[PDB]
Amino acid sequence: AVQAPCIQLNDGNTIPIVALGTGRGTAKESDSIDEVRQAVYWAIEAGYRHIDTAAVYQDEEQVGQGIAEAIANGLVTREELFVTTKLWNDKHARDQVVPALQESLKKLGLDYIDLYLIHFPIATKPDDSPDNIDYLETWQGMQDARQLGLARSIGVSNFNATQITRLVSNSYIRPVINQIEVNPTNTQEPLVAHCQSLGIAVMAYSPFGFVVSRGQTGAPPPRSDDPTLTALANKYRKSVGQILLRYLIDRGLIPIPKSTNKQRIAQNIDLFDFQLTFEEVAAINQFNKNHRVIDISDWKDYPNYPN
Ligand SMILES: NC(=O)c1ccc[n+]([C@@H]2O[C@H](COP(=O)([O-])OP(=O)(O)OC[C@H]3O[C@@H](n4cnc5c(N)ncnc54)[C@H](OP(=O)(O)O)[C@@H]3O)[C@@H](O)[C@H]2O)c1
Repeated sequence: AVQAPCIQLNDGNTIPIVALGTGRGTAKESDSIDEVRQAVYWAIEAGYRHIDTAAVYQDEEQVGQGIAEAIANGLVTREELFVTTKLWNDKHARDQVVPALQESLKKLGLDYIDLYLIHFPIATKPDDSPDNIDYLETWQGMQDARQLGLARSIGVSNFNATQITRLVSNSYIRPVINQIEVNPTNTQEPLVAHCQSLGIAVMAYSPFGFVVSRGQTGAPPPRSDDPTLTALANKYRKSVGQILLRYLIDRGLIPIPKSTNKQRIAQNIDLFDFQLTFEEVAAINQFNKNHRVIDISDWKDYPNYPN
């Protein structure tokens, strides 16, 4: 239906600039994990060519099922898809990185991943107890996975500006991407600017912020009926969700909208027949509260906590 354009990464690889999210943080009680397989299929059918997943989501198998069905039914070939997955926090020793990737690949039914990310800069033991492995060591394992051909590109997630600078100064290849939370109430303007200045593209997770339900009360504005958002939706004949995603696109970001609904999946990639003005982007930036949807504060005292 709609194929998203690409950003060309610092290693030459091209990445589609909308990714389907497959994290399960928003999944309701009535939502079984097979809906991820169906969502992946529907997304590809609707023109998506980029899927974001992670070992820790425990749904790589479903993602792989959806990919396999899309390929078998002739929607796409493997080389037309861009699959992103992530190394979990208990696999940070250098020698664990390649085997962890091979495990992800087996679950996904793939021979290579397009993008492998360090999920967080924190290292833990398998029981979530803190460890102190330097993410520079983990990055050497990432460099190895790339040299072996198992990952076409390598990047990071949840790295702050100091960590990005240290990683860049102390490695031979810098990340292609930093995947971080970006939405109207957590706009991360300085970190985005820092990454972009270094040629590191940004993937924006939890792109809908608190405009969608997070199973909490006391969420910060804007609501879905916020007058600024609904005026924008009306102006461009788009939904509020599309406005929120286009905002991220106009900041040069790769949003990762999660949906398991056929219609919303299709809406969430239909972002390329309009654009926001600089004043509109500035207005949305004014909602910033540095209030994260993804709260990892139980890890605040861990080595390399990024927030
Ligand atoms: N540490 C990390 O690197 C990290 C952290 C968080 C997330 N992520 C990634 O980023 C993805 C997105 O973040 P997220 O899972 O927090 O969710 P999100 O994409 O911010 O929000 C998803 C929610 O919005 C709803 N929705 C989707 N499209 C909509 C639309 N057009 N209009 C109204 N509602 C809409 C969804 O419902 P329906 O499903 O019913 O449509 C769901 O409840 C994750 O799935 C994951 O891939 C990565």
